[PDB]
Amino acid sequence: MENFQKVEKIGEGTYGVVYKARNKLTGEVVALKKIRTEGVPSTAIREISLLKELNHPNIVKLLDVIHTENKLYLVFEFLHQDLKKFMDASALTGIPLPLIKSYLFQLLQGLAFCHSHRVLHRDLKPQNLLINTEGAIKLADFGLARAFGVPVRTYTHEVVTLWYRAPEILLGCKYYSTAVDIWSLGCIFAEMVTRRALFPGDSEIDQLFRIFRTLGTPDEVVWPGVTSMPDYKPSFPKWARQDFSKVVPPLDEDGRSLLSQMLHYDPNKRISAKAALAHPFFQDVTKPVPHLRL
Ligand SMILES: NC(=O)c1cc([N+](=O)[O-])ccc1NCc1cnccn1
Repeated sequence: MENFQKVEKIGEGTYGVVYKARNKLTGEVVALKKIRTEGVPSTAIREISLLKELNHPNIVKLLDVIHTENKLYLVFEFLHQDLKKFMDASALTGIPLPLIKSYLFQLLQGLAFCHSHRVLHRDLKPQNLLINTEGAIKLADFGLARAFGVPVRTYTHEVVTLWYRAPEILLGCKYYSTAVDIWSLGCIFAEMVTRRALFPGDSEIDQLFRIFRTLGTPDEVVWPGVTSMPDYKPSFPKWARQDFSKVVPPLDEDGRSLLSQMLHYDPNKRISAKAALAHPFFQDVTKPVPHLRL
C-alpha cells in the first residue's frame, strides 16, 4: 500500500496480483500479494493468521496479513526465482541429479513439517516452489487453498493447471488428505528428471485419462473404493499400466522406486513425506549450489 514502495509486478497468481515491494521503514524487500471481494470471511482471516506461526526453513515465511477495505494483503519473504523458471533455463542440459535430489529432499522436509501440523498445500506446482542462490528451495502458498477455496481459474480469466492434481481430487472426493501433496511432488520430481510435464492435461477428463494411460486405469484391486467415488464412471476406458522404466528414463531404480510410492493410486498406500525422507534414494543426498542468473 503506502508503507510499501512497489518495486514491480512479480505477476498475477491464482489469487490476485503480486508485487515485489520494499518496506520504507525496515528496508526489507518482500512479496506482497493483493487477495481478491466484499467482506473477507472472518473465518478466512483466522485461518490465514494461524499460518504466520507455521515457520520452517523450507516454507516461504508469511510475514504479515493485512485486512483493510475488503482487500486482504499477504506479506511473504521474497525469493528471486521459482522452479518453473529454473527448469526452463536448465532445459538444454537438465538439472543435475544431485540437485534434483537435494530439492526433492528439502521439499519433503517442508511437507513433513506442514503435514505434522495438519496443514495441507493442495495446489503444489513448479511455480509455487521458490529457490535462492544458497541451494535452498521453499514451498509457497501453504494452507491458502483451505483458508480460501479451489479456483476455476485465478481471479480474472486465467487457466489454472491441473497437471499436478491427485486422482482422488479429480474423481470428486470432497475430503483431501496430505496424500494429495505427495502426488503433486511426485509429478514435479518426474518433471525435473525428464524435463517434460508428466501429465499435461488440458481439461479435468484429459488430466484423468493421461494419468490412467500411464499408470493404468485404477480398479478395486489397486484402489479399494475407487469405483464408488463421486465422479467415477464405469464407462472409463481400461488402459494397462505402462512400465515405469519408460516413464522417467533414465532415472535409476532408487528414484523410480520412490516415485512409484509417491504415485500410488490409493491415497492410503501413497508414501508419507516422513517415510519418503528415509527412502534409500536419499542415501547420498547433498546440498549443491545452483547456478542462477538473476
Ligand atoms: N514470495 C515470492 O518471492 C514470490 C511470490 C509470488 N507470488 O505470490 O505469486 C511469485 C513469485 C515469487 N518469487 C519468485 C520471483 C520473484 N521475482 C521475479 C521472478 N521470480
